Amino acid sequence: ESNFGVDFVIHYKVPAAERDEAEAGFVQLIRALTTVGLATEVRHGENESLLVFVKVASPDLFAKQVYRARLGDWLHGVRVSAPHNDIAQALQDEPVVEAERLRLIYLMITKPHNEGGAGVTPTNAKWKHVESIFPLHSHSFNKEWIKKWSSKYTLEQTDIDNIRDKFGESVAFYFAFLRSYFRFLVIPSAFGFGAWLLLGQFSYLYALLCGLWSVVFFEYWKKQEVDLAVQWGVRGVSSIQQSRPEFEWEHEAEDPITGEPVKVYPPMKRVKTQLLQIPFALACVVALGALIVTCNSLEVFINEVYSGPGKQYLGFLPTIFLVIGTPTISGVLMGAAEKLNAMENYATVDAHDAALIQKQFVLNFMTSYMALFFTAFVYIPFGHILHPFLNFWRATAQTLTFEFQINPARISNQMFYFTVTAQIVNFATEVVVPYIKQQAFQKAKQEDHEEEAEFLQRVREECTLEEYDVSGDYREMVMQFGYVAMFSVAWPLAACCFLVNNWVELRSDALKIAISSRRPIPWRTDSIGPWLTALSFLSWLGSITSSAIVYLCSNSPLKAWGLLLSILFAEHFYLVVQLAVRFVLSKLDSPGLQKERKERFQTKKRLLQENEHSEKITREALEEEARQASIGTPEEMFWQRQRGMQETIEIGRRMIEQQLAA
Amino acid sequence: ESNFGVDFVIHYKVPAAERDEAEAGFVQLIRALTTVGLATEVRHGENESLLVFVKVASPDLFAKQVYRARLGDWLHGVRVSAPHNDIAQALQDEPVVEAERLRLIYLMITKPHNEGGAGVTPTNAKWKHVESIFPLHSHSFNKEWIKKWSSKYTLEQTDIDNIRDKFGESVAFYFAFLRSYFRFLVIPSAFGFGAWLLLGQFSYLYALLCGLWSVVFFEYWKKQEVDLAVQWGVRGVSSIQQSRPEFEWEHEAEDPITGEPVKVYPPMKRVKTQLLQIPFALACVVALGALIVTCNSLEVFINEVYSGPGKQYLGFLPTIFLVIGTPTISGVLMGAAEKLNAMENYATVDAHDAALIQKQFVLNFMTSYMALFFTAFVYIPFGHILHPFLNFWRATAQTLTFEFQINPARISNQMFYFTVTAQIVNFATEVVVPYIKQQAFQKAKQEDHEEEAEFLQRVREECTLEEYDVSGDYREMVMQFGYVAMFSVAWPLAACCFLVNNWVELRSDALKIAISSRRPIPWRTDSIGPWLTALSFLSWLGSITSSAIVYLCSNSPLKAWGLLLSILFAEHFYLVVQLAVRFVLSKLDSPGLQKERKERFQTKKRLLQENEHSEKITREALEEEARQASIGTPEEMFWQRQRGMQETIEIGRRMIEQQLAA
Ligand SMILES: [Ca+2]
Ligand SMILES: [Ca+2]
Ligand SMILES: [Ca+2]
Ligand SMILES: [Ca+2]
Repeated sequence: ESNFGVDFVIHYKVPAAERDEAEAGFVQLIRALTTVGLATEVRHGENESLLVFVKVASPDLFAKQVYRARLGDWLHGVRVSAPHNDIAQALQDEPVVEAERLRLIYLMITKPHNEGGAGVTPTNAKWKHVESIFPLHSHSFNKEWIKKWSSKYTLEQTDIDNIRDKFGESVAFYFAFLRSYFRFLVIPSAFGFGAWLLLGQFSYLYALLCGLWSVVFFEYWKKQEVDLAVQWGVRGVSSIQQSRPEFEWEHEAEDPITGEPVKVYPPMKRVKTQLLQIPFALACVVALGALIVTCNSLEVFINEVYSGPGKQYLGFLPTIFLVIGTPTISGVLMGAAEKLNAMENYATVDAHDAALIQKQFVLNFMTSYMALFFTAFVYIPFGHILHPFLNFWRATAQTLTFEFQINPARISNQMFYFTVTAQIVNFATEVVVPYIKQQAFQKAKQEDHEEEAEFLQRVREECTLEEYDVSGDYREMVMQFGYVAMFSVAWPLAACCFLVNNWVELRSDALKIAISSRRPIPWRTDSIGPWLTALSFLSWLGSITSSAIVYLCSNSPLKAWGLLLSILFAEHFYLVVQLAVRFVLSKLDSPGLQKERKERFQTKKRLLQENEHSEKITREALEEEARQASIGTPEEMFWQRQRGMQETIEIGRRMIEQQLAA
Repeated sequence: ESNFGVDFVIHYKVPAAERDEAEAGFVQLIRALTTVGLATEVRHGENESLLVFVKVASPDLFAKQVYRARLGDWLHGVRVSAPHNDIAQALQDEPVVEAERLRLIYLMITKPHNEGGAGVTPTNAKWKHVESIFPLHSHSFNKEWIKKWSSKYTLEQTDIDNIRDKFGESVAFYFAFLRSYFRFLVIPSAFGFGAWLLLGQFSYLYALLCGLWSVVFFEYWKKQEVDLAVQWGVRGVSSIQQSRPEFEWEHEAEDPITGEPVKVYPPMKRVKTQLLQIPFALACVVALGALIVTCNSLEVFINEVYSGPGKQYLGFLPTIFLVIGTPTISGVLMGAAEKLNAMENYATVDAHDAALIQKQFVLNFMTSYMALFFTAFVYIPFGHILHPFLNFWRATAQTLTFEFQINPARISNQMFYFTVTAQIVNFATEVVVPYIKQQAFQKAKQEDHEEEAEFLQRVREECTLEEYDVSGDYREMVMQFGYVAMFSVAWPLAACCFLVNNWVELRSDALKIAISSRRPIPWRTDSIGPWLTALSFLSWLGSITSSAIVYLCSNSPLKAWGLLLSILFAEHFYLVVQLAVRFVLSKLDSPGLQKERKERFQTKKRLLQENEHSEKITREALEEEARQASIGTPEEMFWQRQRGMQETIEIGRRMIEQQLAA
């Protein structure tokens, strides 16, 4: 239940074929790891692996790296005040949290020789036998965290701060976003329950309220996010960039900002592959569109038209079949997007991650909302263009076995099906399936001087677990917010159902980092990043889509000017409430920015405190008339008219007398 | 043609009734002015006035104030580097420009005793006899500037920098905005000429092009504006606030940011009068609306219907009468807005100016565009609601003297009339009328030891001139941009005509500061301020209004869905080109921000430069096992397994041998 002081573990898989080359790479690697000053020790692993364990040897060397990294943060404006010296007073002023500690150790093992560490990064360099580097878990803290999170009804800020301290700013920002999104989701849950009973099906007022809620949630999250970035000391990390190791470059250009000159990739090749990404997206659009029109037409055919052979559940099967088939096609599309993003060089890790989020968001947008879009904007207004598909299915079924009545309430059943079906299969695939797969591997598996067998056992089991990426849970929550933003007017209870899911999701991902995945390398982030852009786009499209859906599915016939007027009125109401909420949150005066600028002014004011009259006037005028006497003349005689101030007083008084006389 | 070294002039009008009280105020004032260290001298003026002239006595005291003010700028992040000391090396590094010199002198005469100067501000304090404080002109530089600006075809950057150096950042920002607006107005001038001959009347493509041009001009001006704010060293002055002297307060609260505590006004009274401002605006709306429907209905009646008694020019007179009557009603409305803004306390001068710009922009918006709005959106689509006004005018004219045929080409004549009529009456009222009024006063008017009569003559004539406010010329140019943004599709040549006007306006205001007004007190500004907000709002409304006008006045009948679709398509095209232009200007990498962050990093890197391995690992592990030997035990024995790195090397090699054997 306790680690042995291991800061980091390196796997170093050794293949049997490339044996002695891996031996040479291993000894060169451990020479690099003793060069950087980390105490290292080698242990056996499964499948010809040498799990090496690295910790800080000298706490003075570790505090030296701490001071250097804090200085590098302060040079780029991240830290408000400079660390003074390694007199141990720096650690006494601001203590090193475990997230910062493991981040600086990973920077010592990862950064190249110019920065101050060894480069062991496997993909670019000769260290191909290095499989992965990871920090261990603390099972006592893990059990205490999962018990305290399952016991609590809501989560305090100190739980998010503990998640920060032990897991990094990215995981902390995710759990803070989930907490704030749950506590803001409690509002349209209640109003959707109060608009499903009291108000009619497809109410306009719920659409306008959902637009208002989406705006105020997005802007309040942005304000809370910059407040948290002030509080954790991580504000401004988006400006400093981290170079990517997998970057390949042609030549090297001059230093733009700093002193050292950087490498460059000619961007025309990047624009070439970035225009290559577009036919892939169009092919995904037409493939998913053909699949969804095939499945939806077959579902409509066997449900409404073909009520002969085959029962009702035979009719209900293929849409459920599509929903279960959706993870695999989503997985191969995400793998294709990842390979295409790895195909293009991005010099910074931030631009690489942003392009990856953009591709994954486009793909998950299509595979999440294409069915509801083809239901709302195709099947309801003009389902006569899909009517020859019904004749095609009739003609195939007539040879196989030897009037449409389109209803506007099918979108409600489809939205309810997507909601409960997606959350059930998501909870199944998220936590249940990997846990029972780990139990199956434990049953499949069922020296070291008998002190560490229980420890090296859990280390070898932690080796096999995949690394936890927070982008997936961000993508799940952003897709859920898109559901609430643009399709909750179909099923007004769905937000309420999402509310319940969010509560267990706030524990479920808290379990998934706990026992189902290894500890992620703790990175620092300013914000959630591109998910702000995706969230704002989902809100803006949510207003238009909600009002277009409420007008069309409201249902002498539908007139075009009603649809256009409702869309324009909702979009302008969205812009108006956006300006109003931005104005109020501009006036609300969050405390962290205030305390930041106050402490900065106190620092510069300490630097400030680090740093008769008519006698002086008559003295400098005396030097002026002395310079006149040394040698133009009218201005000097003009200023020598009235040198003394009392002379000006009495001359002004007699001037007032002269103006009195005239 | 040369000043006598006078930094500033104070008028100090003395009324005959309040004589000795003004004498006591005068002597107390000159005691304050010799307390601050300024050499002062009193001269006669007209109408019982004592024009006092103040200059720097000690250049060391002046450089002391220079260093203190530069330090106060650097403490709030305005200056990138601190001024080191008054060793005269500060002036040798960065010289004091004349704008900064006169600004610091005006701060010495204006700021209260806590700041470091005397308070002589007339409105709040007992210094009611003080009329106005102003700096003098330099007639040689003024003549050289007006000759070089009339001779040039375009203006270089160095002319704007000379205007900066001698006149302050506000006047510099205005002339830079006018230059950039002229050089961007040359584009839709040419495209409007090429859309008036080639394309038809009311073309859609010109409306979309005008929207695109308005977006790219606004965003390019914002980028050029932050570049100029970097270059002049005035970036960030919008953050530091200047307290208003006319502020009246109830009590004093704590310090939010700084060390010294500030005074406060209870904001509920401010919200009370800010809700009072709204019935005034509604009354202005209904008054201007009744006036414009009366004038427009009478014009339509005497032109189209009443073609009997009275000629055609009798018919054309009342619209011209309204255009000439528009300055007086605009003047009384601006005076009412100024009195209402003076009624409300604003603690900072910036918030006071912003509220004043907001009120003046609303009023000038109504009195500028109400006629064109009632032409486009009332007279064209349904002019039958104004048809009983025609019967009312017929019934009055039938008793006075003892079928409508609405044409869509009246808006073109009205736009041409507004363009050429407004620019002609604007050039008349701007430069011609005050110059001939000054000539009339010179003919009406037609001691000091006969050295300064020509100088004190020009000083007494400069006393009578009104102070130059840049808000008026900002308002004129923003109204012109609004004309181009939302009504240029009516008359596509108008932008071209505006282009010609802008050229002479770039000299005309350059004459108006020259001979028709006194020198303004040089203030520093970060940006043009609220005119950015008014400009962006005018652009956004310009897209909608241009497309609605092109659809309605295009002209079986007008269908509502066509109007709504055209409005929605143009507004979405506006948002799309807004995102695209913001993306390109985010990628364009302006040089000034780069050089700023580079020089800041070089400063902090100079502060940075102000500030074996396995032996250390084995030494700290030796201390660790010594701490073990002094006295838990499994981790210590684990790390004492393989202390030496070469031991780990050979143990790893035999581990590879063991994995080879199994
Ligand atoms: Ca789940
Ligand atoms: Ca998740
Ligand atoms: Ca003019
Ligand atoms: Ca002007």
